Amino acid sequence: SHMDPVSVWGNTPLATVDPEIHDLIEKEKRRQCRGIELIASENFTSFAVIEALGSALTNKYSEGMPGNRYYGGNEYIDQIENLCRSRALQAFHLDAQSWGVNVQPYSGSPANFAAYTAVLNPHDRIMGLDLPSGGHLTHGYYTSGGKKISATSIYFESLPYKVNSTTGYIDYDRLEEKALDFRPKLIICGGSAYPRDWDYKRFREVADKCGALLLCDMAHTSGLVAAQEVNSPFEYCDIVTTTTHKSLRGPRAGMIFYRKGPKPPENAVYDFEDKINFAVFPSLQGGPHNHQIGALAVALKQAASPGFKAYAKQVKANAVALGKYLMGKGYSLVTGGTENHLVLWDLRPLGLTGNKVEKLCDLCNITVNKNAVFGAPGGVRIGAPAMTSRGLVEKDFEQIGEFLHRAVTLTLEIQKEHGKLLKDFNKGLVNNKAIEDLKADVEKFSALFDMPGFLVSEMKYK
Amino acid sequence: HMDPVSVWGNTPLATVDPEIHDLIEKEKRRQCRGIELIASENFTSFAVIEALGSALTNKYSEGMPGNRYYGGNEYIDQIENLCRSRALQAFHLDAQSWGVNVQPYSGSPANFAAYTAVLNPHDRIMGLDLPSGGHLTHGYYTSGGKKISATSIYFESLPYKVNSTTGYIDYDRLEEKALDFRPKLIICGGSAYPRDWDYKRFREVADKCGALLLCDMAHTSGLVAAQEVNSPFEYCDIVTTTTHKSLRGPRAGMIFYRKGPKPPPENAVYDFEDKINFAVFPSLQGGPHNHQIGALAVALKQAASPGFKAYAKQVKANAVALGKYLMGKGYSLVTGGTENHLVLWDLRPLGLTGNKVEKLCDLCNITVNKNAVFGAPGGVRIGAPAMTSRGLVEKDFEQIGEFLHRAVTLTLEIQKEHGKLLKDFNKGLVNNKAIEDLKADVEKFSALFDMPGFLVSEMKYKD
Amino acid sequence: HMDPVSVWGNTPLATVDPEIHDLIEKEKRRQCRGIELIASENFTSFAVIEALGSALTNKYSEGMPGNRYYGGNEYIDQIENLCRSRALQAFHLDAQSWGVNVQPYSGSPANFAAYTAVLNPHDRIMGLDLPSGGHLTHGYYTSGGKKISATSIYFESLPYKVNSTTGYIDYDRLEEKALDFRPKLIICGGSAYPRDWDYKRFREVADKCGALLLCDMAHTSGLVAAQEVNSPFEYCDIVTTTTHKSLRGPRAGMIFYRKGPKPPPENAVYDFEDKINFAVFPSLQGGPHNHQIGALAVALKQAASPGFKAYAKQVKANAVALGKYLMGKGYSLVTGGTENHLVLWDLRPLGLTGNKVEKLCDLCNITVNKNAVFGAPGGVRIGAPAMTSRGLVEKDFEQIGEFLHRAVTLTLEIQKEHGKLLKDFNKGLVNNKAIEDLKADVEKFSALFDMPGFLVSEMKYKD
Amino acid sequence: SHMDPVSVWGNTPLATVDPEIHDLIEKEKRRQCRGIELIASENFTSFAVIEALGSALTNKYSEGMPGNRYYGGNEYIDQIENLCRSRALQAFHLDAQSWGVNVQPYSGSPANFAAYTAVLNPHDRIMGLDLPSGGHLTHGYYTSGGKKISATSIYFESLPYKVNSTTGYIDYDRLEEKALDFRPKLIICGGSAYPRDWDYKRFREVADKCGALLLCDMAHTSGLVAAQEVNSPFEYCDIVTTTTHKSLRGPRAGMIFYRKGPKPPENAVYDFEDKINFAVFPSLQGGPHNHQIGALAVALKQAASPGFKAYAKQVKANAVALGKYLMGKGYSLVTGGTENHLVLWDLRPLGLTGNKVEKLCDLCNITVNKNAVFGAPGGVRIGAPAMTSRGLVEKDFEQIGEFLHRAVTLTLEIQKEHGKLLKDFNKGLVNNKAIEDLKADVEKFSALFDMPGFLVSEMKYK
Ligand SMILES: Cc1ncc(COP(=O)(O)O)c(CNCC(=O)O)c1O
Ligand SMILES: Cc1ncc(COP(=O)(O)O)c(CNCC(=O)O)c1O
Ligand SMILES: Cc1ncc(COP(=O)(O)O)c(CNCC(=O)O)c1O
Ligand SMILES: Cc1ncc(COP(=O)(O)O)c(CNCC(=O)O)c1O
Repeated sequence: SHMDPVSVWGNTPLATVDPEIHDLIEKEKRRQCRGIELIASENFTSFAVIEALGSALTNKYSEGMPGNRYYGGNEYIDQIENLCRSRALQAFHLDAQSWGVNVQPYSGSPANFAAYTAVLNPHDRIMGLDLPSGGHLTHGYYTSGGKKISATSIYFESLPYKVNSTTGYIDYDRLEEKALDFRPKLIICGGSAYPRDWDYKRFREVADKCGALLLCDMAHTSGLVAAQEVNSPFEYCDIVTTTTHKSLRGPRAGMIFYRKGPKPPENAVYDFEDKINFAVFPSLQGGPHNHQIGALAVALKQAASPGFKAYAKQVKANAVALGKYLMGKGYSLVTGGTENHLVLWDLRPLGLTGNKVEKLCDLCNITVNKNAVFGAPGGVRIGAPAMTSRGLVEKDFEQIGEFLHRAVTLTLEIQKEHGKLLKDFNKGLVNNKAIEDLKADVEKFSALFDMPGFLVSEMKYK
Repeated sequence: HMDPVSVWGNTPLATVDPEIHDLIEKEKRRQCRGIELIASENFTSFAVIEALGSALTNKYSEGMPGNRYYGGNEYIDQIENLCRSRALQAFHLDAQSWGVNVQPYSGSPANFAAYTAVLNPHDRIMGLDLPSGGHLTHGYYTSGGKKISATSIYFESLPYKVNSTTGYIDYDRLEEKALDFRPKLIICGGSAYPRDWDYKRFREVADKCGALLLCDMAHTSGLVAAQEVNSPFEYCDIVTTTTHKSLRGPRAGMIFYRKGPKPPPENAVYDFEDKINFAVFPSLQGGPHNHQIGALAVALKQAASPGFKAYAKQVKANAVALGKYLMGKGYSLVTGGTENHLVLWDLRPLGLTGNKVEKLCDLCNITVNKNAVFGAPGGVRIGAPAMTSRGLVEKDFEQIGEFLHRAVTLTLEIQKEHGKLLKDFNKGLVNNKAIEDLKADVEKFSALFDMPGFLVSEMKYKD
Repeated sequence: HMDPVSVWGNTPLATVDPEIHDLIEKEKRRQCRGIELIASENFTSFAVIEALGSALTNKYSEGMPGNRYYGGNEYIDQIENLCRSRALQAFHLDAQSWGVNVQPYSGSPANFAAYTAVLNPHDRIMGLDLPSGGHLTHGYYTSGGKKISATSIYFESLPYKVNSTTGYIDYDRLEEKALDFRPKLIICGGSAYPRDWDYKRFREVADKCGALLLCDMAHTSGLVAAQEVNSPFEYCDIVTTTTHKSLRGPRAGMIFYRKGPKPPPENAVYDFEDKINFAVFPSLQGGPHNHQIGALAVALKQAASPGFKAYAKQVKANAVALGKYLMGKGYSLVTGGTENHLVLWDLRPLGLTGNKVEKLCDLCNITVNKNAVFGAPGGVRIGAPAMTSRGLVEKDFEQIGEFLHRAVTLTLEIQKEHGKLLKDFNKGLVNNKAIEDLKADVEKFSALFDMPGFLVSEMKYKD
Repeated sequence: SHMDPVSVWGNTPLATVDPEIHDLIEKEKRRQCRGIELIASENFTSFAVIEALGSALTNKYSEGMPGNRYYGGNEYIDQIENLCRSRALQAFHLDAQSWGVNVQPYSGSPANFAAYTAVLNPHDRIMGLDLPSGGHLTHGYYTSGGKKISATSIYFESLPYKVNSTTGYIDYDRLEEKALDFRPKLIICGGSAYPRDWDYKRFREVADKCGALLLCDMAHTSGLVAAQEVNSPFEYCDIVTTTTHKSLRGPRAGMIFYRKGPKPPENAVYDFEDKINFAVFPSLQGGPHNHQIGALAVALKQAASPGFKAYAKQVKANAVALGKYLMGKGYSLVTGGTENHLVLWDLRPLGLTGNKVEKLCDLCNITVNKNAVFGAPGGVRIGAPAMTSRGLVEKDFEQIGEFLHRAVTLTLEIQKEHGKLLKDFNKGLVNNKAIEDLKADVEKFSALFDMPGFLVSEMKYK
């Protein structure tokens, strides 16, 4: 036989090497810019971030840390990771004498589990926001039947705290009481579907009374934190973890911030740095994904610009404006508003489940996600970061609410005519002219705005 | 006021971030103007890189194709389904007997997800000892008892070793340890083992002691796909792998698992699929990195080509030719040869440590890595995949051996002139004309070959 | 030369070891010349003591009757079989529905053996909080998170509490915690709880959350045998107990477990017997203490007599009469009374701590113990079994309350005169004529009654 | 109704209160003095020990330690426990500045598990002598199938070391190699059926090379240790646990010895005392069994007498003399002799199992126990302490060997005539005149010697 020439296999563009995958990426590109993307955890990152993500940085193995690698060839990888770490501190206004950061986690879930491994022993106790109350899997999750779902609940001992059953706010009194009975070694704040800000000072007061470490998972609001538009968890938390692909508008990666230097009121100093770095490598991960680190460095510089602070301001205002429109139609929002990037829409007063609204919205190129509410999820979660990154403002998000209003009206019209069971409901989705009209208006409205990451003019499917 | 989308979102990297753009360009030159001999490294294709840097990074798709948590996944599902079916085809697996999860972020997440699926916390694991060629994720604790690897933190690990004299895996001591220790899981595969694995013997040991058998084929997965080494799928219950080494894809992981009827209690069937998929999500990971999955799908298509089988053949032949050249100069290789992509070079007969040779080689743009040998590591590990991907053949790898020979000769001259201690050795690296002469010859030799992934002609830093 | 058997082996203790003989004689006088109010203490019979000190201590008999590891157990087997059948008869249990293991060395080994039988390491357990009246073996960790009890070291425990105002068990907060925490095992029973237990409600909570239900009836086992309190066998899967408290036997433990068909998946039967017996031996214990088993068999026969049911009735009536007397003086009892063998005396309304009252009472040969109350413990626990075994009735226990009243009065006089701090309090104990006067009145009152276990007439230290 | 008077229920002798149990104790008393007791773990303790064991000390609750109890009334209990501890140190020639002891363990298995809990965390690694090689359950045991039997193997991670497959001695080279692969936190020496002395110095050399603590379980030879007739484990071990009812000839209890004071070649001191005491109480046990502690104090004083050192010398000589007689008949002993209180008799060369010899011996009032040998146990374990306590010397133990020789001859005669299967073998035990003749000669021989603990003249069944 004969080996392929480098020019054939190694330099030929994707559109020629693999038409199938190229065609599917092009279809996904159109889907992203011809619908309304309301997944609260999604964003549209920049072309610059994407160019660093798709680069020769993927070829380099660089196990270890800058200045203490396991092998050579890391002269420029070290500068990239050092730039990424220093830019990570600048984006969140942290002094390098009081804070450090590890930028090697592959994603948010590796970042959280590495933080747990660093400061906790197996079976140590952890408290996190309950999933039906707005928490995340990695904060601990086991079912009513006792089945341990999350790895946090498998390798550690978790116990959730809940929001108030009626107001929807975090019950800080019941949080403190459970923390005193349970005595966790680590308390986690932050969540995935909580529509209000966090009282980190009260969390610090509870952690000090029970003797726990305080960690904040700011994955969802990290972009708002960098722009100083929400409460800063660094004022009170020992460790802060985050994703970088949500409101921060970067690549899919994770970071772990940790305190260093003198402790607040012997002459004790913090002992997190070595534990956190060792937990990431050599304990849990292998070689870093340097293409993610380089792309993250780009995203962190953009997050420090004045234009980004205006983006975070706009995300909050769009979420509020959208929430005001929905409540003006009589709809119920958890806590009756929002202070961040998302709204949590209670659908139980309409006799609807999140599944039905999400399915019909998806048929209209409106991507939301069903989400549990306090108490077959009875709500949908709606986020503003992604569509705001396309340039939408308050008036545009009121139009989104109008589309959502039309979609729920069609959901109720279908349910009233065919039935409450899924098999009955599905009958109304086949050959529905009103759905096809709603999708047409979404598509035309979505095409009105720009799209970052790629050029619509160069798209395959226009 | 918000920035216009065209300004922040569509502007090329070279304008948005000159600092990072310049550093990527410098790393591009380093990759194509030196000799890359890290056995775990490769140079992937531009096609893989174009899929890696694409709008697929924007999509959240928690769950599995056909079983997602939310919508918008019409095209993501087809990409992951294509990736899974191409993974089975690339390794010649029947879909009724094998399944695969392609969501692991990397190789270490892939191994820990497999452990979580089939093991309870503190269950016992046996893996190849690190000084014998093993990997961290197979278990590692220090002399003091400090648990380094997460495998040794959340599970109970015990290593097995190569034969103290031959350097081959001691299958007799493996079986003896397996019966004393009674592991629930035995791991085969390694990072610096220069021979093939007897998976049939591992199955005999696993059946005698009652353990599951997992193979971590990360390093030789490309050779396995091309059927140039023994296939672990013939005997192992689970096969994990990276996709960025000899497979020449993006940085990702996969978990292969058996399906269907068991081989001779009743008509029992395998029970791995649901446990493995659940362990990846929702247990350990969050949303998959769909840009990795799409790039992996491209890599798996390329791995099924006739050109890739010829590449795997060439990697093996280059490793032999390099090893044959080194032994002709009197140097010592562990097991006295190789049957895969790498050679393990024993430096103790020369009175050298792996640290010194690696440091001087790096000053000449020759990237190797110090590596423990059976027993301050006394060896260096050298791999053929990366330079073979640039088009080098046997004669070119014999010149690489000449460069290595020159480097070790300079290392001994420094040690004889300044001393055996590292601080003494460093004195010989300051303003060394012979090192700078070797660096110049490496650069000129490296510039002779093509480079996948990007165009050398469009590089920022020329010559 | 070896000593003759008659010299070392047959000589009485009074000659072999005068030092220890003298100390036992002094302890004999202390036991019958003071007021013993430790709720967990009793005075067992001479018959029990004769079996306890017998040649049964010489026999090794690892295993179970009819399933031993070696021979010579013809008579040991009959003794253990008698002990087991008498254990079921004493608590009115059908042998087809209940079994019992009588080999635990004490109560704490009995509880930990039950945990080992039905739980895996780190499984979750709920037990009565120590400040609410619980016991160490039900789980205990400090404010700092330090795991004190072995139950909290090898398992994951979480306490439930009494109502903050009434002092009764908060069954609503119990169920709420059981659903959040999801324990595999819920423990009922306690050491200082002055009311009866609603085992039916515990069964409803255990069934709703999916837990096993165990009762530790150590303190009230004598009252249970005489059917003077609620029976935990009606609702619990497992019942553990000591045998030296209200049961008035030797220091040993037992584990009762359900057998036979389950109450309404299929025709399921209980699976406790083999797990519990295996947990005791060979898992946790070695050879049983057959002298304890023989003495226990004697105690269980005595516990089945009509005289024992009258003793249990009297213990309850004495506790009420003592508590009624204390409340007539204005003192505060937790839950304002009792339904069992003890009273829990709240001293915080008097501005006193349990430590001070216990110290002054001990100087007067009145043995109580400081005990936490809901919330430097602010209470003392007082029990009726021991003094009731000496023949005291209600009028005699009202005199005991008068002694306690005098003791607390002296405690307050010292605190008012010297101070609230412990170092201040100690100043009032030096050469206190009122304390010495109270001690004299306790001695004269204590000498009025008989004493089981030994003959007061043959004591070494008379008067 | 009416309560029983104290004189009736509380002062009446056992023979009247419970004739059934009294009759069974009397039958057990005769069985003990009219047969040959060769269970290596059994002894006959003194009447003085028994009088302290059966005393009013059983009525006292005394949770805690002397000088730091939880409640009052402990003036005399404290003196008894303090006497017991100081006598424990004297019996083993320990300086109180270098060694402490806790005398509260209920038995040997509680003593070992309390020591493990004190110095180890759950799932820490332990190495102990394999059961087929002469080890004990509490040192760790899991089956070939992987079933975890011992609580040591359930709550900790155990791995056994073995004797040499041919010589029967401990393989110290393979011990060191396994310790270096496995890296235990605790190494246990001592065993239940090992017929030779221990090289504690080599055990210390292995423990120091791998970084482990060294514990000796001297339960079986504790009497020989007190009399300084075998190697002392205190010279090299960090912790020493023991029972008190075997060769020490005391009550059924346990003790934990631990090092204190300056360490051997900073100015570090030992940290065992607080950990060991806390593990016993409040961690694992409740109130001490003060009747056991008082009886133990008596036994420890007797163990310090010159008569006891002569007893330990005689136990060793009786075991050797018995072993010499058996080997003179062609029988096989593990390691071909003994250096302590027992012999391990290999029955496989005779085509016999331990079950058959033990069953036939038991029918002749000869109590041995089947015991695994290196490799359906193929051996029997025979001990000298109990019969030596009755005054038997070398000539008497050669008569025991003659009885054992006759018993095995009858076992082979039965097996040759009826078969190797248990059902075949049992046929030869029914109405066997030779067995009844052997039992008659054992009974007459056993009646020739005295019996401690009780007066044969006062027995019920003579
Ligand atoms: C055999 C093996 N398995 C798993 C991994 C982990 O892969 P990730 O870095 O993607 O987590 C490695 C990395 N081996 C790196 C080397 O030999 O240089 C490996 O060699
Ligand atoms: C608060 C939080 N933390 C961690 C993660 C995990 O991130 P990765 O998927 O990169 O592992 C998520 C994902 N949240 C997904 C969602 O809300 O839709 C999250 O919401
Ligand atoms: C060495 C050793 N250690 C501890 C124990 C346990 O002692 P207790 O039974 O008191 O728990 C034994 C019992 N050995 C019993 C035998 O060899 O027959 C033992 O032999
Ligand atoms: C309810 C309960 N359970 C178990 C135990 C332990 O029993 P042992 O001491 O035999 O291990 C106790 C001791 N309670 C002691 C007291 O209340 O004073 C107890 O009160």
